[PDB]
Amino acid sequence: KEMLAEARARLLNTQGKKATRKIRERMLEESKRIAELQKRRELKQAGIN
RNA sequence: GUUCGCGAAGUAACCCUUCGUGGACAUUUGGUCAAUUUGAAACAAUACAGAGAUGAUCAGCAGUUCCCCUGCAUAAGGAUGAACCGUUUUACAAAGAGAUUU
Ligand SMILES: [K+]
Ligand SMILES: [K+]
Ligand SMILES: [K+]
Repeated sequence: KEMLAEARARLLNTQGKKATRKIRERMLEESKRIAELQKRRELKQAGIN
């Protein structure tokens, strides 16, 4: 059963380290983007452009 | 300033001496640039993380780029120097059938 689980995991992978890091980096860049807009919106609502 | 010529004063008169006066000689430097904050050097420092093809550890050599750095360099080195990894819709037609409408 563990052999099958490990086989399914290794059979799934298709991208190397650089592409995988680019995926996580794009997700982090998006979360940073939304945090930036949240702070900017709070400031704007307070009349601070 | 010098020198050539002329007026004059001084001297008995020259030499010489002074005041005046004409000519000759010599003739336009330098800045793309002002002297600390506001016309632009960078490293470093603090933190986190710890290198592609892999199950794992790695040698690499390239290509593309409106990224270059070190080097005298057309050599070599810089993680295979780095970035590369995402997003993807129409030259759109033909034949036929069963339902919709006057
Ligand atoms: K490492
Ligand atoms: K390598
Ligand atoms: K190399």
